[PDB]
Amino acid sequence: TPTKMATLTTKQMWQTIKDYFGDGFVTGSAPISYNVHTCDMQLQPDSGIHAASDGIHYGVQISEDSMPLFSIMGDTAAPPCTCHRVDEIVKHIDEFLERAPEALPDDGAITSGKPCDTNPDQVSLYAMRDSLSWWVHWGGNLRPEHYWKQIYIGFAAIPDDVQISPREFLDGTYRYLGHTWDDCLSGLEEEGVSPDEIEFANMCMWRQMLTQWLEKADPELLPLLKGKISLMLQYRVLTANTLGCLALFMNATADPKDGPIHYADSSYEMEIASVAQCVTLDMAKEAMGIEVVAGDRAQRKRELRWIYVRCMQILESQPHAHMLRRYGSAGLHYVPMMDRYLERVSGHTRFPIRDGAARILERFINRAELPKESEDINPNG
Amino acid sequence: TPTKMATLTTKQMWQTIKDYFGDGFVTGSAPISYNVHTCDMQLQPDSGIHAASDGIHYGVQISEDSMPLFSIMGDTAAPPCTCHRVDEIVKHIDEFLERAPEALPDDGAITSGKPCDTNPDQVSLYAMRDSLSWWVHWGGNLRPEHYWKQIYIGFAAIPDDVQISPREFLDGTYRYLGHTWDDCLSGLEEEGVSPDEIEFANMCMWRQMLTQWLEKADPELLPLLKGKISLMLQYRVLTANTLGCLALFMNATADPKDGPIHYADSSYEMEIASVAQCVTLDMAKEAMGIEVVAGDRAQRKRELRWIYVRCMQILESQPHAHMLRRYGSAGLHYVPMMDRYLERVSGHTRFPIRDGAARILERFINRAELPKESEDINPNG
Ligand SMILES: [Zn+2]
Ligand SMILES: [Zn+2]
Repeated sequence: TPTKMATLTTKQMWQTIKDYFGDGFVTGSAPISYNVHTCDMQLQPDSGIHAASDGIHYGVQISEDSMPLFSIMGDTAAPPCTCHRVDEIVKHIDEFLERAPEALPDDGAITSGKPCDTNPDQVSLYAMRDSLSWWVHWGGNLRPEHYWKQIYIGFAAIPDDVQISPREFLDGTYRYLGHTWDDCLSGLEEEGVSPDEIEFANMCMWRQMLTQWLEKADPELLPLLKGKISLMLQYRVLTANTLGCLALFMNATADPKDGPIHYADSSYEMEIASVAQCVTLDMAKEAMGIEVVAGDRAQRKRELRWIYVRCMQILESQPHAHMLRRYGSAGLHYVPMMDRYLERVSGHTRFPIRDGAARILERFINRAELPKESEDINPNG
Repeated sequence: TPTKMATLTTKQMWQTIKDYFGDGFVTGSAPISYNVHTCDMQLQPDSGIHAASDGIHYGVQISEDSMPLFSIMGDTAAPPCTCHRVDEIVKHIDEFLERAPEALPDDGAITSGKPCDTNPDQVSLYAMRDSLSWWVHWGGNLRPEHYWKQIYIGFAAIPDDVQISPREFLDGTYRYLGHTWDDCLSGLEEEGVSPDEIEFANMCMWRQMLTQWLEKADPELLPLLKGKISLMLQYRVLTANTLGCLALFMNATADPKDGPIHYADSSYEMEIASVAQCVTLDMAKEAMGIEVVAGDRAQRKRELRWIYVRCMQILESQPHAHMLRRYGSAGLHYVPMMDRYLERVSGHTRFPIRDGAARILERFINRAELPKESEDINPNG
């Protein structure tokens, strides 16, 4: 077989994830392909009678009717549905990709929103601090056999704080703390993640990189989504890649006796949990007081709480409630505790990485592949 | 049987809870009678292999070794043990009670620490807001069949914000939102709580009222406890009455098929969970930045985290992990969300009770038994 090495174009990448994910519940939605329709979720009254094994005992349980007790919360409202317009968004993106540039002017710029940041590897180190912090609040440990799943979280987090081109992400030009993306894929193989699970997580990452890049490369896209609230939420969940991170978290945390994690068999519960965590994050950040948001911000908040309570209740009865309830609601404890968000409250500064944290993070840095400008990161590690 | 109506003296109350609780793990400790020795707890390494039914999946899971990732957390340190001095504390209290006054000068004064508070029934209303807020974050609902268990939480919370004499608490002179203590006991009977469970919760409340009153009535007591850290913690857990509140929460939340909640059969897990919640509260309040604390506050914090992680790990394997893990760690999400603590951050003000919260709280007020000065509380309810 002749050795071909051409990096796919963004158009070909888009086509590839279209073919892999297929359509969601709307025809022509690929690759925006969720099967759960958030707008149709129903909330059932709680009878108060629960078995010890009931899923309500996992995660954080805050009933809808109790939310008025908390001033930072309140009442809920069903969101308007524009989800059936998804085919129009995909058609628009197909057209844009016929003449899209492979590079943007600000590629490589820091976008963390914290003026202290001047080195992109230092930003990656902070993102790695955050990635282990999320992993822990989801229920995970720091054992060495999950090293590369944690690196995956880092790759999922850094595109928000550093502008990365999908091409450079794919072809090894971009490195996260010295790691190429292929290093993560190869590492997941060394850890024993099945090839099918790796490729699902891989395609989710492709989709994240593409959708986040389109938001910056195509000036028509965000205006097109901003006015379609329910659709913007679908899109934001893809740019957050909570689904890909969840798949690998489940692989690390699931009962060994249980079979491998297949999205084909568990898409419903995984999608519900991925949406719940995104909504919880936005809930918690707003409540604490730290543009994609459109229209009346007060109404958008009532919609998030509507979605949150229904996502969480549905997760009560799902086969993996024992992981997905906590994944869905973890923002309620990780946002108040994590430096990432406390730094923003404190005038968007940077907390020092003390020696204990630095020693934890040291092994995640491939110092041999860093640029000379970054050889001195994590010095106390 | 001749009708006798004399209110017990504080000495007789003390004797009664001594006879009821008996000794803890130290001889002569009654009624400071915990059987678990916090100082002896051991932390086991996590193998990372867990069944779906493992208790680690309940509550919030933050491993000890991950805590350095969070600037507001850090490392841990084992506390020094003075628990075997408990007999000296009880002996001292026995002597003080031989000539103790039945009334203190500031009895009836507001002690909430929020200058806005001028009416003790309004303070009780705010405490009721908080009581339902704690109940919800523990996992409970607002269903009417748990009304009087929630009133119990209110009685457990108000002694911190209003100075109450044990005599007036007992004999019906003190009313919480128009409810006497006997009204709560009778209400718990109407709700179907077994007599033995009610009397356990009752004795826990007696013990809370006595121990909190002794701290103010006996100027020698706090100096005696302050220097015995591990003992002060035992005492503070009794003044918080997390054990009594837990017993009734479990009654409301437990599997119906399971038997009644008997402290005689479940004291170990209940004590561990009661300690964990108190330690979590203090952890979370300090981390957020809101005197019993003695010596080097930095060291005391390392001790709290030591106790927290060991309490939580032990709860993984207990029969009621499916309730007690969340009870133990709930402070990690209820402290950031509850008005009680947000008010203190905001210059110890009072957030308005909006119409939604007021409508929730209305049924907990017995307006027929309020003093005329308080007839206008919760007007929007
Ligand atoms: Zn919709
Ligand atoms: Zn001890």
